[PDB]
Amino acid sequence: SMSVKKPKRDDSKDLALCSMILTEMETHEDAWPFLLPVNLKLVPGYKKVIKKPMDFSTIREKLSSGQYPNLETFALDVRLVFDNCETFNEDDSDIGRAGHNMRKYFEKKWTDTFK
Amino acid sequence: SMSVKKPKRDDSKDLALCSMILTEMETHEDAWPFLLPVNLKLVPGYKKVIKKPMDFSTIREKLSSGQYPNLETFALDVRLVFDNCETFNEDDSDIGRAGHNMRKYFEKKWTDTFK
Ligand SMILES: N/C(=N/O)c1ccc(F)cc1
Ligand SMILES: N/C(=N/O)c1ccc(F)cc1
Repeated sequence: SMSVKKPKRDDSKDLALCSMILTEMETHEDAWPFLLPVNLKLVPGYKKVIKKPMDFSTIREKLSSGQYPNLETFALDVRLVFDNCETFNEDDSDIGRAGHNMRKYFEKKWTDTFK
Repeated sequence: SMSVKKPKRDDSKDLALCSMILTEMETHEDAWPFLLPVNLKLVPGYKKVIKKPMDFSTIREKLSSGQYPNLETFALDVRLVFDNCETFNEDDSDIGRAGHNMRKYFEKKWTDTFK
């Protein structure tokens, strides 16, 4: 609270580390469903169903332009990518499996980097 | 944003300084309408009209128990006291004038202490 602070965590490397993790996500062989935004004019249902579209290239543009105020908000967008994927894809499909794989991939990198 | 911070303002004295200012408010001769919470069972209209009652003793209890996370939230409660006063009192009344006087009194102390 006021004048009562926890010891300051050094966050000076967070931006670089998030960029690193995002690069690993981007280069994963199962990243292809998530690299670019879904074309809302070509994919039936997506615009009405998915209230907050997100993809790696958008995350990258936000990261590169200071639109994440902290670690937590970066992770939220990354997880949003896979939450959307689950909403729109059967688990038993190529894209469904990709999402599950990439989520697991992210969460371990996330833990190994900060936890 | 992430890994981009303004120079750290030293906030270690804010709690003591807010307490000091609150003490000056409390001891002002026109503090009497604001020292204690309005009795909602004895004052017609107040409970239905004033959605967020606030008074100095409540501010003091919050301050003393770490319920203000920062300067801004302390000032918000103080100003709420006088906003409520304006809502429920004619400017041309003793309590109305008290509120205006105490608000001016606060805002100068506030500026002189932090600005
Ligand atoms: N099930 C799909 N197969 O291509 C699919 C196509 C486009 C999408 F945006 C999501 C899923
Ligand atoms: N006008 C008033 N006179 O006592 C007044 C009384 C009680 C209040 F809570 C506010 C105002």
